[PDB]
Amino acid sequence: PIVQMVHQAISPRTLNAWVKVVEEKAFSPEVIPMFSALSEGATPQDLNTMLNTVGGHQAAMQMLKETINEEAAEWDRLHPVHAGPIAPGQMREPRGSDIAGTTSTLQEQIGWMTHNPPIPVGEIYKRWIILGLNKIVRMYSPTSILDIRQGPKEPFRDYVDRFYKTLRAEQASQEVKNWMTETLLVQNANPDCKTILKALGPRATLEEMMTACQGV
Amino acid sequence: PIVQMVHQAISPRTLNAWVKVVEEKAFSPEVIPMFSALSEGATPQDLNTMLNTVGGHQAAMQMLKETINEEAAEWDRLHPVHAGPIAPGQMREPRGSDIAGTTSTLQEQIGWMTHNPPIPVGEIYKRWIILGLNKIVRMYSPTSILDIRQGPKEPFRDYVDRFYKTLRAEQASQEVKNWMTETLLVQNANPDCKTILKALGPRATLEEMMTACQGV
Amino acid sequence: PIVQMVHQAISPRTLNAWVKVVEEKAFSPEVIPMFSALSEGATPQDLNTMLNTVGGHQAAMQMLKETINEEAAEWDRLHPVHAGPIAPGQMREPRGSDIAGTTSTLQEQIGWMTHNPPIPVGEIYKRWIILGLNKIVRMYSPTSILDIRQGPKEPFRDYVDRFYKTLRAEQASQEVKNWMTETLLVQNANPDCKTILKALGPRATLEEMMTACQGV
Amino acid sequence: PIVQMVHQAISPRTLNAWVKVVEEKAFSPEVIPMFSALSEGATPQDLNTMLNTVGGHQAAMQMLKETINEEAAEWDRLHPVHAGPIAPGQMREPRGSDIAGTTSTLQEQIGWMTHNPPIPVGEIYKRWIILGLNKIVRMYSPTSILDIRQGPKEPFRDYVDRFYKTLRAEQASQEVKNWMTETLLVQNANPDCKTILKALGPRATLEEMMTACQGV
Amino acid sequence: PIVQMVHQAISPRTLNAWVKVVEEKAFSPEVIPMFSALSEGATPQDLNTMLNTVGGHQAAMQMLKETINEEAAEWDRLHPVHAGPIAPGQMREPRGSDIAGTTSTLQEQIGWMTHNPPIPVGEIYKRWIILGLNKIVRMYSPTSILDIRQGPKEPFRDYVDRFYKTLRAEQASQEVKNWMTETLLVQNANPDCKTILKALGPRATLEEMMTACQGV
Amino acid sequence: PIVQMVHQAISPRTLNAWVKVVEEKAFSPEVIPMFSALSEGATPQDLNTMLNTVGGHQAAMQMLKETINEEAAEWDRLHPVHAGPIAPGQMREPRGSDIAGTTSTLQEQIGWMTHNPPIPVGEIYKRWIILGLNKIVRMYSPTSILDIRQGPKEPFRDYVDRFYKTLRAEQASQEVKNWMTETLLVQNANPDCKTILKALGPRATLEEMMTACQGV
Repeated sequence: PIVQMVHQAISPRTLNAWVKVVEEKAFSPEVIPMFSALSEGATPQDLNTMLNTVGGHQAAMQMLKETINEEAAEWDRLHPVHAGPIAPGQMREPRGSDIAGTTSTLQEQIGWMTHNPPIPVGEIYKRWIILGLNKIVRMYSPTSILDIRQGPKEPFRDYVDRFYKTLRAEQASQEVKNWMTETLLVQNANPDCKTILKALGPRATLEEMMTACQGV
Repeated sequence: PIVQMVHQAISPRTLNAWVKVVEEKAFSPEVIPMFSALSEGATPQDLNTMLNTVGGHQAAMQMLKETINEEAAEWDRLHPVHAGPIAPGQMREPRGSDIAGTTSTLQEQIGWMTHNPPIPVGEIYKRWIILGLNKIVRMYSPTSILDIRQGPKEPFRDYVDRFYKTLRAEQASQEVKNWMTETLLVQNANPDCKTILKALGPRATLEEMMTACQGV
Repeated sequence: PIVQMVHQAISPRTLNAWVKVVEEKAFSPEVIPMFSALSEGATPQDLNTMLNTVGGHQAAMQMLKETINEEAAEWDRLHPVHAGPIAPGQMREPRGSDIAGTTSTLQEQIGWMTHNPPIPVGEIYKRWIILGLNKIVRMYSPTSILDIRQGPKEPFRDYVDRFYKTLRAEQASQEVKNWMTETLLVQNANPDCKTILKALGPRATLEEMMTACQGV
Repeated sequence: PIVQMVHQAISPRTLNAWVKVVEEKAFSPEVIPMFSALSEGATPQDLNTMLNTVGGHQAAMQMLKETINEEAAEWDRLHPVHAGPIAPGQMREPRGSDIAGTTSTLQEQIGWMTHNPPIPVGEIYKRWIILGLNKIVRMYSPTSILDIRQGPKEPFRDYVDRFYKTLRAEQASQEVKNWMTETLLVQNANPDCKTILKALGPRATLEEMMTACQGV
Repeated sequence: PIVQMVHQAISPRTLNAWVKVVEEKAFSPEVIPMFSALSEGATPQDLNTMLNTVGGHQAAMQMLKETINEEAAEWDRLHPVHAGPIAPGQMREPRGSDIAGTTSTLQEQIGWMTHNPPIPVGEIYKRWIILGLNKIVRMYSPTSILDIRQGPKEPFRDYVDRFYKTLRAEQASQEVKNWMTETLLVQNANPDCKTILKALGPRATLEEMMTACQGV
Repeated sequence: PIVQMVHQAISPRTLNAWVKVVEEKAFSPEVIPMFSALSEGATPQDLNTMLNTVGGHQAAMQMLKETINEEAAEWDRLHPVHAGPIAPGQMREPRGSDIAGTTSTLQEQIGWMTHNPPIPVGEIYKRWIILGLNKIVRMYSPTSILDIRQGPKEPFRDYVDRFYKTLRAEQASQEVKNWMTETLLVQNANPDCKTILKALGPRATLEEMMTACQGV
């Protein structure tokens, strides 16, 4: 990785942490913030190490590769590399494959990340990887938020847990997700608790809603 | 985080510690001092990492988000950002969303935390998060301090353990909590030990009270 | 903590070590030297973190708080804070609550600990905490040193183990404890071994005593 | 290893990580990216330590030695060492055996890796080792990609997992591997899902293919 | 401890290592080299921490205290402290109790250990502690080297293992121990192997002796 | 140890690693490369710590001591220490016992290892120790390479694993070992696979041999 800026190899306990999360949690939504945290300051080499050390889930990993390739192609379309001898004082322009670590060396990565102004190829590539992981997570979610409905004897807290767990894995903007919160959560509550929530009125907070249906 | 002041990514063993505490203890009161200790010097990015890596308890986590949003809105009301080009020597004013790490970069956070005088957005955001966790803890407590009563054969030490465990999760100021100590603890003691505590008089220390009812 | 002098957050493995000791050993006497070792160089914030992260034993923890409050009050009586504007070059006088970390910031603590001459508020507060833990340990000891008597078939080494274990938890000065060693250990030995120890004479070392009763 | 450039002995937790991976996973394909990650910045001494600390799999390890010897011989053929006294300011040319760490000292390795321009003998040797590990991995794979066929009731995601797992261990260029993807994956799908994939057309992405056969 | 020379608190994993060794191995001879290794560079405070964190074995620990007190008294007899005001540039002379960490501060220890020429109170105290541990080890050994005799069907390697294990815990100089090796090992061998060892002659090495009795 | 060159105590996790390897693997051949890796940069004190912390295998450990003593004696014969006052600017010549850490201090070791030109007593002593461990390993091997013969139904890969495992523990030069490879491996193969290997011809690589007998 790179520490604040000096270069350092990815740590054995970072590597083990990532392998373990994937083995135990598959692509549960919290896997993505864990990936991002484990890869703070990471070069594209480090990111590839993390992705390559995953054993199994090879369908997912190959979908990830496809997403990265799509983003790399769009990068090249927006940022064409010009043919010409690079002058002594300078470094070259990164291609999609350079951002993904496939056609760049560590030194070239290091060069872009530390050169002023910074070309932050690790952060750009991590974005692409996260875009791919989001697709995988939505793939691994069996359920739609529209199907999260409160059970007849289900405590409201348990329903809310299921609701927001599902909502986390939905492909939707924050605007769409806000609409799902403000719409579906109350609509799909069970008859007894729903009646109580309506009497609170339409601008009550989640704390107040959860406390309201605690007795029932 | 930031070490005393140089920037450092949140550690794999810090991240694992937090995930584990939440899995094993849910929102027992001691979870909050653990959160605070694990997040010493933390940037808002680090704090969000910690909150985002929690799997399950999604009702709680969404209540936390609501509390943060309320505090962010109050920040903006008190501290309005002015429209204008930021001069070269300066950095901009943080909004609520900048404190919460949602609209700021690590570099902007770092800039505020290290610039003189310091704008300590990590410490401000940690406060908001703790305010949210307090609500969650009180939610997760099933019991009121008013219902902690000594059992007929319960050793006094066991009663005191239950009393202060419950008291820790109460929403009350230190003044209200002092009143609960000075009032309820003796009043809700069992008949035999209560008689003994009254004969000690009204300004005896907890050590003396606990020793007094050791034989009984 | 503070390393020799640069400031550093309390470590995840220090925090975990303390939590684990308390869970597994309660307030066995060796818990106190472990606390002291884990808190080397600690600021009052670090000490409070350690105390606050203990789950359960809330009667003990509240007794600890009482002892700290007593020591804080005595500090204020001996060292009154004077009302007045602190000049630019200086820092203010710590109150009892500043030593306990309740009314001070980390920076103020850091200021006192590093300023020349040093006001070592971490070491002062750790003393108060240890005074409180001693009371707890004596509370958790069921037994008095006067009741440690050698069994009819108990190997002398086993008796000596029980004797010094109990003696460790006694509230007594070193003079009182010396008297208990020189008096009770031989007096409460079993008839056969006691006869043998008297024939050694009255100034023989523990090694010699233990070897003398090895055959018997 | 070497940290960015200061020399450091290979760490106990790096060493243990490597031993453990090999014990648990044998030569599953992900073992190679793990080896590469654990050996970032490694000198030939470190690489030999890692290879020598593997217990069992001695047939594999001896095949690895053969591959290294072949690459060393080709190095010497391309880069002949010249007989002559090395002048004071300079260091000597590495032979195949110097790259493999067998006839060089740590200081000589260090000298080549840090001297300007760098002779990166650790990176060159790691390449040779990886070439050997690839042969071992292909040896340990029982199956050919041509024999990965979807079962009559096998969910498509499970078939894709088996397909890319097998493909990872194949000796084939990226061009050959692309042909296997674009050819075999669809051809060896089961009758029901194959019909559905053809109706998508011939330039649909893996995400779309996997979603298409989710119901079936 | 002190690192080469900057001061550092004793580490949580050092502390845990020591506690664990004692719990699991009691005072097996290898406990002493482990103690010495864990305490490299240790101040008397660190050494006391290690000794104080041992739970149980209180008879042993009290014998250790007696040995330390004896060595402290002999120190004072050889090195009397002179009464007088210590001049500004200087530090004072350590007493026995200062070496044992009982009447000195960390700063005083640090002062002696780092001042030129060094007064190495940590190394001196560690010696005294090891002297005490040796007595404990010999106490915990049930057996004398004179009673280690080869069994009728015991492989010679097993006899030699028992012999040197016992010999390690003996109180004897290297001269006495050499005599026990050169004398007892062959004399206490079983009839068949003893005959074979005599035919080797009297200056054969242990390797040769052990190989000689491998078939028998 | 010594880090590249600053002195550092041997780490708790290094110490634990060594103890564990010996407990679990005894003197399997891979124990020696592990010892060497764990002792990178080690002073003779560190090496002795490692050897002394081994519990059990005391016959082996005493054989190790004999080998070290033999090498020390040969050192003294080749390098006689001269009697005379060492001048201020200089340090003295190491004896055999100084290399083994028995008659030298850490400072003297440090002095030799860091003085220019370096007298690398840690590396010299580690050599002697490895010579001793080799003897132990050959002692612990029950089997001769001449007795490794392929079973009638044993897969060739399993035979090759046994062959090279045994070969690793043989006392033989690389020339003798090459002869054993080129001679015994094919000669001791089972009738069916042997016939197939001869038809490959006499200069085929191990990969090709192992693949040839995969079907059979």
